[PDB]
Amino acid sequence: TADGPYLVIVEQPKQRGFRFRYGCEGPSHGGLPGASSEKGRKTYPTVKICNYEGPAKIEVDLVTHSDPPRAHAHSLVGKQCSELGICAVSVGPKDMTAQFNNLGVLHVTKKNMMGTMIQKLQRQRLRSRPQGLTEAEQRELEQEAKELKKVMDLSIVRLRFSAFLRASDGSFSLPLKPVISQPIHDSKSPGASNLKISRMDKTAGSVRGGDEVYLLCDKVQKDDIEVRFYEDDENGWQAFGDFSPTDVHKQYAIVFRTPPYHKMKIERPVTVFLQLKRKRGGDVSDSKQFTYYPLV
Amino acid sequence: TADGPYLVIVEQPKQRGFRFRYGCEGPSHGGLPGASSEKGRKTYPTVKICNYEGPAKIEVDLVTHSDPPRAHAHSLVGKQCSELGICAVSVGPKDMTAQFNNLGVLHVTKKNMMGTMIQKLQRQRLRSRPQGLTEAEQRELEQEAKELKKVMDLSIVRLRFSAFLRASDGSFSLPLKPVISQPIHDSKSPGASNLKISRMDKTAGSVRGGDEVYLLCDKVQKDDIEVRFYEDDENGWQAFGDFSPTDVHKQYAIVFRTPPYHKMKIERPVTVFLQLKRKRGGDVSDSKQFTYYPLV
DNA sequence: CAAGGGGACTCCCCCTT
DNA sequence: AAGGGGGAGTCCCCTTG
Repeated sequence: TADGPYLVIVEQPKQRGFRFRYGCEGPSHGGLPGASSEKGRKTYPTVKICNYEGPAKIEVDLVTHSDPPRAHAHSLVGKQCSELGICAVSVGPKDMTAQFNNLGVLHVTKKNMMGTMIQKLQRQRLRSRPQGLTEAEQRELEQEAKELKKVMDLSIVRLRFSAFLRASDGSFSLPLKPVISQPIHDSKSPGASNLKISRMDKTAGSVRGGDEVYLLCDKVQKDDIEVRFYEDDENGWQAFGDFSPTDVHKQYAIVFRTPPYHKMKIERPVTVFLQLKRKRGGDVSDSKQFTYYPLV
Repeated sequence: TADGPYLVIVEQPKQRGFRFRYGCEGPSHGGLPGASSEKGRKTYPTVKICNYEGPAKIEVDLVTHSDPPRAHAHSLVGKQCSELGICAVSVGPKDMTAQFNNLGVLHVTKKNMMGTMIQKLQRQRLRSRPQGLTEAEQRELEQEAKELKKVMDLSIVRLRFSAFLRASDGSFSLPLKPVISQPIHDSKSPGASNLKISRMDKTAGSVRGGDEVYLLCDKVQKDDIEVRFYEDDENGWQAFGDFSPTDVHKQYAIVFRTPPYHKMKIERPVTVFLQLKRKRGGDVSDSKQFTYYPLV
């Protein structure tokens, strides 16, 4: 069961909106916010130790998106942080919640990746033999690095919180179970981010369809994009906008013809939803309302 | 025109649509077309020697956009061309026209600009002293390069045709006047492309204006773009679209409200033009028609 | 391949406060 | 400067023939 002391993520990071920064760009470009942040009501990743009150140390580090949680080529930078990418905070005996309001992600160069990665692999399995390392092991350490650089997603990271309860000594030597956050996408990384409908020229139509709408959106590859018109309650009607890739303008607009509603001769207007859908994927835009009107 | 023999550009290069290629990208990415090219009917830069029939040699090279024509950091690459960027063709005594259907522009790196530059300058003022060069002159040769690299536009080039009449010897040793073409813009270079109206949602209105139009365009700068609605008669009637920069969507759409026509209570619809205008500049889109209708 | 095109990786900036 | 953002280089790739 839960019974023993455990860490819990009180407020997860934003899965979508964060830009990873390269070494060149700067260290002061803004902190990884919470999933609940708004331009004014800002929130930061928070975690809490439950089933214990007292002095404690929580540390965060970047791990892979892969279930087997291996350390990431990327490093966390900030006021609280080590050079190895490890951020450490102290919870007072009163307040067992730790906020991380200044977390940045240093984006490793593909020319950098292996050296930066063996450095980490060293630091990590050098306490396993603290005097030195064998060439045999250093050959095989480079072997992990290589096989990891071939599969490693540099667009997606996960925060890993490792909580440590300070003992009687003064030593923060007791471990808790490590808690991994949900994935974090690089917003300035290849597409597949948050589909957005900025505005559309019409929000209404006849039940017949064929009415041409100009839809302004965030970047949508002609390849992977549709215009899904659906009702959710009513056993899920679904139909699509009538557009050729030529009709998707510089990946920021769609000129499409509305589809007909499933049931003609409706006595009165029927409100439906439309949304962007990646057919290749399954992601969706924030859906807007559309009204279908009756005939003559 | 000069009585003596002279070159004339029969068909100029396309001022607008050509991409300059970097060394990495490839050598086979398409030839600099004529100002008259279409996707069916393709045309290439052509020049002719007039006021002479016989064997002759025409060579093309890239010169600065600056009126005093200096050799450009960029080089011409192709089937006909030298490593120094100089393309050479031979006109037989019958046909005194030279077509250049395979001209590419190698785009120099900013890290390689000075070296590539001193190389064409050595080549150029090494025939002025063909045994060697003085360090003093090589100090001052580097001085030309430096002062040129400060002011050189790497987005704009001009073709320079140098025609040479073969003499009795067999030597193509007689010069004609060199003819410089109109400027050639890098299409994949910063801003300053052709304002284009892709499509608009409405082409019509009431004389009253205030009708909202969604216009899809090529990239425009939010601050320094406008929507000029004008009548061709030098009466000048001109007015503008109504929109905030917020209304210019990801620089590829404009949502604006039509202006009122100058003269209300017309009894017949009046056709006007609208166009994009850079107010900062004076560059215009290809203008589309708009119809103003009467009231109630 | 030729003849086009489009879209990442690293970096370099600018507006706002 | 802290806390956002878009732009620009050079490159590394895709359409159709």
